[PDB]
Amino acid sequence: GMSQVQSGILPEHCRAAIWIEANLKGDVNALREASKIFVDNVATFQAKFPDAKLGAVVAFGNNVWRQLSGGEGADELKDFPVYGKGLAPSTQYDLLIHILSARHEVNFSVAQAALAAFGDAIDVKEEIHGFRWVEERDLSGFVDGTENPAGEETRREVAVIKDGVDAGGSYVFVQRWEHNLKQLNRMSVPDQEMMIGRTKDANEEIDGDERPVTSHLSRVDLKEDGKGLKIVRQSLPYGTASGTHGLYFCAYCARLYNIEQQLLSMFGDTDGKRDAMLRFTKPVTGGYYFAPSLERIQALG
Ligand code: HEM
Ligand SMILES: [Mg+2]
Repeated sequence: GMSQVQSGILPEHCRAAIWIEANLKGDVNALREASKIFVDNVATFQAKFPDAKLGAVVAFGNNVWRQLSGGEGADELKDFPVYGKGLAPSTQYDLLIHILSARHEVNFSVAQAALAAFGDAIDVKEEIHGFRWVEERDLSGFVDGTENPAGEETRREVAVIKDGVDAGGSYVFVQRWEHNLKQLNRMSVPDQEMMIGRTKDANEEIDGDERPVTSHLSRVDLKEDGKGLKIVRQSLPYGTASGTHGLYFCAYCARLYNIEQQLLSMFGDTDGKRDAMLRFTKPVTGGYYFAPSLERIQALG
């Protein structure tokens, strides 16, 4: 009589992922059997490819989750709002599928399985292939992940709802960024470091009172009476060298509150200042989703 977390929230250092964002085209009922088929497929792929260390998550937007849940629980869930009066655009969809593992080829098979399960019930809006880059750096050349919650125990504490109807579930935030690396390369390395809040090559934290309040770390390293507002990030670089490229931002949290506070901070709603990264990169999508526990995906019918 307990709850199991979906397999894709907690894994650390996976080298590849696929994110599919889609709208519900018909009766929301179609999502019931599809979701059950999908998590069964994941179990099948985990059995066939034990060395892939595969995990996946199926999550739902506010409108369809209120229908599937009958309005019970997920009290913080809402459509992703526009932040900074539009600085952060809003592209709220109905369904999010997140696949991650040590093997892109296995991820690809799982994505095909997801598409076959949901079939013509969904309208795919975005499919992004994330890849870990050299030294786990973002395409900007700064290491991404250093202060991310480490270890299953702490990641569970931060990402997984502990009790009540939603025990084992999590809130998910996805936001695709498009980097302008030409604009970045116009900046001196010291200017870039003051924009992030860490040194570039050695990845050393710059002290809070040495770095601008607009620095990324100053915007998102938030505390409430000394307790950090932590989140579990699963973000990865994506794109082509000659085309669109950037960071696919993805975070999980037991409370949507921690994510929203960081967004209000970055986009100027809190103190009128905004994240210095907007000098070379911008968000073009945005959505909030609820990732139920595995057994509730099994109580979908
Ligand atoms: C272009 C988009 C982004 C880039 C390139 C980026 C990059 C980075 C880098 C380089 C770090 C420092 C190393 C680390 O501790 O991980 C960092 C930290 C962090 N980022 Fe971001 N980030 C982006 C967007 C976001 C967004 C949208 C959020 C939250 C809403 C976020 C939340 C955080 C948090 C919580 C940390 C850890 C801060 C700390 O406690 O030290 N980031 N990011
Ligand atoms: Mg800190």
